[PDB]
Amino acid sequence: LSPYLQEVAKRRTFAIISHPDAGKTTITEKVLLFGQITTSVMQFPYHDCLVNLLDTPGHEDFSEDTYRTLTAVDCCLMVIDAAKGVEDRTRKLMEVTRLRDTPILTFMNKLDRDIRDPMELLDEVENELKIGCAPITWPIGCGKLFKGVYHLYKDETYLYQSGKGHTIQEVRIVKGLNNPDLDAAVGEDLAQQLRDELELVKGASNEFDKELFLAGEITPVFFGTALGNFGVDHMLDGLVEWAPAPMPRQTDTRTVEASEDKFTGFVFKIQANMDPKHRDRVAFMRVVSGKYEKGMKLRQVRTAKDVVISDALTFMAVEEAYPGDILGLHNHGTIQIGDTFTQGEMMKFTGIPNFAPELFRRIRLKDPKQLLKGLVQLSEEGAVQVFRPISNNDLIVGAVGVLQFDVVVARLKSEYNVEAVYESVNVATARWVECADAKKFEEFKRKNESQLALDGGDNLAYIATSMVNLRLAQERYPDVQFHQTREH
Ligand SMILES: Nc1nc2c(ncn2[C@@H]2O[C@H](COP(=O)(O)OP(=O)(O)O)[C@@H](O)[C@H]2O)c(=O)[nH]1
Repeated sequence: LSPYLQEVAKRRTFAIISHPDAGKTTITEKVLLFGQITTSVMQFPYHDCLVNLLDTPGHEDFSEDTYRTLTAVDCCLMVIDAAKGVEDRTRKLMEVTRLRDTPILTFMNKLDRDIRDPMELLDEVENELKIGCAPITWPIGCGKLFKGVYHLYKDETYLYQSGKGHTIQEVRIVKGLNNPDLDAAVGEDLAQQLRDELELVKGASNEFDKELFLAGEITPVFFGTALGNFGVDHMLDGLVEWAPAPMPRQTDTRTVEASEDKFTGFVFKIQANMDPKHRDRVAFMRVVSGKYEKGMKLRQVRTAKDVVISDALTFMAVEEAYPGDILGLHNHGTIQIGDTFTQGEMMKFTGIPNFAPELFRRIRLKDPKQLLKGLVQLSEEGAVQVFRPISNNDLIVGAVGVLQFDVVVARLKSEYNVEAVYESVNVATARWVECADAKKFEEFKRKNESQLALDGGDNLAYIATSMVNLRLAQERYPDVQFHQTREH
């Protein structure tokens, strides 16, 4: 209990992972009224804690930076549409999460409307996402018949009042599971069905365990409706109680704890499109340790220069930050994704990655050609990834979300003189390739040369025609490693 450590102990940093249309926007909004650009990251008080919520843009905004945002959090909330179950992007974002086995909290949403069998929703999570479920609450009816939820550990029933949503409902609680007031509130039909279903839950599901939760191996499961603002506070109570305070982060040199003074942090995201009053392209940095104050002098390790940061975007609940918080650095071409910042100590954080792009095309000028110089530089920042096959001169751009393609053409025109045009190519993914046996490694290069390419950072990567072709290369050259991810 020493003022600075007090501020570290009470912070909780998380982001939502969800499929588009599942309810991130609705539940984020409701989360904020329980706490009483800025949308990027929002800090609010809840109970005795200070909670940092990072946006994970999933619509037209979707990009590789959405994935990288998850590297900068210590906890995620998986929001599932309880009518649709586990969807594609749900699976993709959990995938990203397994890089650090980040703890997950689950919120089954849209209980206003009819849903899939809740026991099946649990099943779906376990068999598809490889994580145990632990129901904390359990729904009592659904649709027009949604009456509320039951807490398995507090032995009580929260009662749902329809048509609230834009306020915080009155909390109404019946205490016994076997209290006849539960039957009077909900009907004996749904009260008996609760009791029978809890029996199946005990027989086929898992008790909550804080240890496994922190190891990324179970998740508490909450049921509610974000539109009607019910059960969101139930999930925030788990968040506060169970999610970690600012966790450590690994470096090339050592493990950095948040309990250290000395400011320390890394950049995980750079805003696409420069608007504000200039080209700020705000670089978002996660504070790993120490306190940022306004006039402070930091070390940009990449360039080995001292930078005074007088203006720094802050997302308060004035102009300070503690570990767990996010900072927006003003950037005019000097910051890059993965840039570490300290107060002199020269080391590099080692979590911030480059994911296998999910979308590809060939870039090309309608002539002639410093287009290469421009893609390599955009690649050094966050903008995109480029691939230069060994056997030819083509340039292949690799994005995660379509938006990135448009951004490259614009920035190529403005910051470099080039006018660039896209062309379809046959590429389904890439994998960075690696082999400690020089003899087997060169035999692999020789026999697969037509599918091999170089990064904008000179890392060798197999460019796969289809996933079937990737599985073939993998199984025929088992001594070679195919990585879906690499350090940026
Ligand atoms: N009935 C019902 N509809 C919801 C609920 N939450 C969100 N919606 C609706 O589902 C749609 C998607 O919501 P949205 O928050 O934009 O999902 P997002 O894409 O993850 O941000 C919208 O038309 C919402 O009105 C829910 O609690 N119950």
